[PDB]
Amino acid sequence: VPIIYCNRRTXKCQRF
Repeated sequence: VPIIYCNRRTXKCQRF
């Protein structure tokens, strides 16, 4: 159930 994701290395907090 993918909702949102905010990786530190990717620095992307938008979608899963």
